[PDB]
Amino acid sequence: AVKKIAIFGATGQTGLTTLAQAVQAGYEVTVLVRDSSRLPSEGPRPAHVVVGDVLQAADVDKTVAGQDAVIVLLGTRNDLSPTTVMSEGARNIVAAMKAHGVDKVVACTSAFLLWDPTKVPPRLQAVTDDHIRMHKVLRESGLKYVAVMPPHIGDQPLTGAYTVTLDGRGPSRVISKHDLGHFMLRCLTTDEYDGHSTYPSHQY
Ligand SMILES: NC(=O)c1ccc[n+]([C@@H]2O[C@H](COP(=O)([O-])OP(=O)(O)OC[C@H]3O[C@@H](n4cnc5c(N)ncnc54)[C@H](OP(=O)(O)O)[C@@H]3O)[C@@H](O)[C@H]2O)c1
Ligand SMILES: CCc1c(-c2ccccc2)nn2c(=O)cc(-c3cccc(C(=O)O)c3)[nH]c12
Repeated sequence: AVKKIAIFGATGQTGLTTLAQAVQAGYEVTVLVRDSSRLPSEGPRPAHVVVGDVLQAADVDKTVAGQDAVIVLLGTRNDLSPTTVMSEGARNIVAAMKAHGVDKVVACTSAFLLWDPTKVPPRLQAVTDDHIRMHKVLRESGLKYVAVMPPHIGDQPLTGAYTVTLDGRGPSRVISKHDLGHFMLRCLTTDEYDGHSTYPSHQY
């Protein structure tokens, strides 16, 4: 079973609760972060910290070495500008996984990849464009890839009661950050989502 994981984006909104739940679950967690100051100083903390940039292949290589699986929660925080950080990060992550023989990656993009493209809000298109590029990188990689495509990420509590919809849109348009992280970790315990798109959603 999976015991050692790397989490990219561990200091973000979803990352921080995914890191907490993973350490609570008994995972040996490695994180790549841009500043150790953005990690929690008390509470569940990672067993291993690499400080650097997902845009530096050497930094990604050090993080992926020795792991059983990888979680990707990269994002742009509040910035809606055009960007390639997530898709270039993903190229580095895939390269490292292949060099080291890590075969399992669970990666968050967005449910807009399952929407009619004329319906995606133009204000969000620039970020969505790189979500599409990142999904393409991971799809084409040949790795065991679970594409997690959430709708709106909220701040409702952990429930573990969300619906998981495969290869399509689900019945609710929100998922709490805690349940999204919970789902990311569930994907490490099973191969039944490999190669599929996954839409977690719930009514709070
Ligand atoms: N907001 C929504 O409703 C919504 C809906 C659907 C999908 N999504 C997508 O879900 C994903 C995660 O959402 P989120 O809000 O939890 O992400 P987030 O709060 O924006 O956190 C982004 C993470 O990416 C890391 N990161 C960014 N650039 C990096 C770089 N060059 N090198 C290393 N690390 C880097 C950040 O590290 P730092 O701490 O150093 O900044 C941070 O940990 C995002 O891709 C988002 O677009 C969001
Ligand atoms: C593109 C990511 C994003 C962001 C964002 C935030 C900060 C910086 C950059 C981007 N905010 N944000 C939302 O508020 C809602 C959705 C979303 C996705 C899919 C389906 C639905 C739905 O309504 O069904 C909603 N995506 C989203």
